[PDB]
Amino acid sequence: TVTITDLARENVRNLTPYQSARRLGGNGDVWLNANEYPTAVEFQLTQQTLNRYPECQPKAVIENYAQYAGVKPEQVLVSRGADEGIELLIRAFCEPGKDAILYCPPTYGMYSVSAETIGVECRTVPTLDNWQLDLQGISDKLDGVKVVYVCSPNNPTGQLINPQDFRTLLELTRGKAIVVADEAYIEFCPQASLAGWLAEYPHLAILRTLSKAFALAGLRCGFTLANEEVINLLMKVIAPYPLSTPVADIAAQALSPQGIVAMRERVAQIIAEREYLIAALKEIPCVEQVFDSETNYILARFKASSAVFKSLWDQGIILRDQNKQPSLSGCLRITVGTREESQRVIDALRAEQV
Amino acid sequence: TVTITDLARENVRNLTPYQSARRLGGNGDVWLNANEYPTAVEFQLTQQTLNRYPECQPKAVIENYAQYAGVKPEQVLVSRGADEGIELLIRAFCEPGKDAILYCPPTYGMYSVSAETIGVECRTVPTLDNWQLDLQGISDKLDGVKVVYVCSPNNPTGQLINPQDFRTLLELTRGKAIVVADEAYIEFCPQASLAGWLAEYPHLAILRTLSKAFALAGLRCGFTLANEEVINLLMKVIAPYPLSTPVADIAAQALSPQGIVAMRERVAQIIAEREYLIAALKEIPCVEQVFDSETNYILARFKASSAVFKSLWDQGIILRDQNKQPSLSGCLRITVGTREESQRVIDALRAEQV
Ligand SMILES: *Cc1c(COP(=O)(O)O)cnc(C)c1O
Ligand SMILES: *Cc1c(COP(=O)(O)O)cnc(C)c1O
Repeated sequence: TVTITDLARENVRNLTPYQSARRLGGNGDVWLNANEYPTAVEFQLTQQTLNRYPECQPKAVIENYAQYAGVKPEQVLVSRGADEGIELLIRAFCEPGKDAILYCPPTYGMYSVSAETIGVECRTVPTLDNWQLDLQGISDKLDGVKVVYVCSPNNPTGQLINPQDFRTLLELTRGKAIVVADEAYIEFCPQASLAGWLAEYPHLAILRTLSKAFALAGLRCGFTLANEEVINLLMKVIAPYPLSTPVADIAAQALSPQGIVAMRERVAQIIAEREYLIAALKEIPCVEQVFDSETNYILARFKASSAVFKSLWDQGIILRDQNKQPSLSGCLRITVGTREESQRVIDALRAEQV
Repeated sequence: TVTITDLARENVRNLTPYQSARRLGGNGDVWLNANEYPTAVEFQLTQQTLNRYPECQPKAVIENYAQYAGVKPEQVLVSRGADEGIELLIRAFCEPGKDAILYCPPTYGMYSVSAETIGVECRTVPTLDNWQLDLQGISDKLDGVKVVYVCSPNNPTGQLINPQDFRTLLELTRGKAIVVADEAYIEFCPQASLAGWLAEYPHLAILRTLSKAFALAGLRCGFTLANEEVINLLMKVIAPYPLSTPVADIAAQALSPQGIVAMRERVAQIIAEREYLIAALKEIPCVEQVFDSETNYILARFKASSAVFKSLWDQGIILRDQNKQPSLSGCLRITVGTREESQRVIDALRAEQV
């Protein structure tokens, strides 16, 4: 007798699906756990052509994004969020059971999830104490590695990776592996993007998204920026129609010049609010340390983090626990929402302090 | 010196991407090449929550579909079209380089495309002369096979697969492989669905879509119907957020009771129009034979098919060439559109006849 489960691939039977969920519908009122823009930006459909298939790579979207990012349109690929971008890279360059990817914890969990689901070895090299790259460590473990992911600014720690070190990492991987800079949060520190580096690195790829600064996580729309050769290789493994018409429709609107202007005003907003929360947190008794941030979230180390986490959780204030992340013992990640929401966190944290 | 291309997986470098495209914007006026409903059905967004991530499996969608299909909600999975459903199945049960899938040409090209892109052997067993299953042939080639795809009604031939043979196929794969019935066109012959067979076959999976009868190809929304055990296994390999909010929003509307009522009226419409075109075609001189259809498209064998195809193509009448499909030499697939469109085809075909 054979069960359906016995027919499933070994790795599929043993893996643990990504822990993104942690809901409590109608239970909590303050959501600061997913790094989402705190307020809804409305968009209405303009293309009533739903009976016809869309273009594999909607032209308006690709062009509007290329324009915004300062790259050529043939250097842009649009997918169902950065999540799909992460997948495509592995799908195109990593031979299952032979090649490996490499990332440096503590960082985003999707790199690992995709490789493990697909069947590609996950090589890890923890970042240093300040979360910068352990360059020497990476140099000793590139054998068999085809793709290297590096998040900058990094989630959940918040800091930018030393560009000087990216230079080094790019040199170590030249002719050996693709380096993928996850710039999910680059909108908050646009001047640190590596997008202008494409002309000197044929193996550099960049992940972008509309789920954060752009306040359109609901659209599940993201992009990959890379040289022609890389984009075309990725186009060979992508689904024929990855983007729905309604998403292409509104994404193109969100990327219009006026759209870009509003996105930037949302950024200035979050940055000013972030600096407020950062200043206040450091003064709260139960707060041991607040780490610098170039994003829309703050990592802080608390006294009895689990107790604090649970207390605020029961009060409708949902944060993201980082307690099990390597080196982040006692840390919680706080998303930057509105002034009201930041005040809720502050007032709740002040109620602890034992 | 190593090129980026040298870093790509071997199979990725050698594969040929699916041939779905064949556009000529503003050149042709009659589109009958993609099996799309001929007329746009409008839908407007109702959920302005785009700044927040959606549910991995939108509850309204899953439930409305389960209700429509007559199955339990825990037996339903929603994805970015049947295309993603096809992928998920392979991703969960086929070990790259070890297991294989099996399909029977001439049929849908995505099964092969996904397996080849992922790295899974494609086993083939052509259907008999009348396109029914070569049961004996399949029985001799199941070793190493984990997933079997069978399209019914079949694309591009149009006929339903003998249910009696599905019984046989399901018995041959019991405890060895998952049988996937692609019911992309079952809406046009709903009584032939295998959806009610779930209770007796733990390895049966069914592909469904909103791109055809439902006239919402633009939404890139599809489903997989299977027993709990199978759905849960597929849920372990699916992307965290496969459906965008706008798609979940409108798909749920399209699946409301009133939505179902309209879908069925679209079906009756296409069926009546199909029978018209079928009757007329058979009388046209350049038409050698018209094959029976239980879908929204007709396969017909022509005299000098390539010449006919090109002639109509230059007149703005776009059909789908099947000339390179195994056993379909001289056949073109005609999608059923409006009465006007059918008349255009008829009048154009009558202009040939040499
Ligand atoms: C949120 C986030 C993303 C975005 O993914 P999408 O699929 O585009 O929603 C990517 N990377 C990191 C590190 C993130 O935190
Ligand atoms: C059109 C079609 C589909 C539908 O795919 P979607 O991704 O849901 O648009 C599936 N199977 C066959 C055989 C088809 O012809």
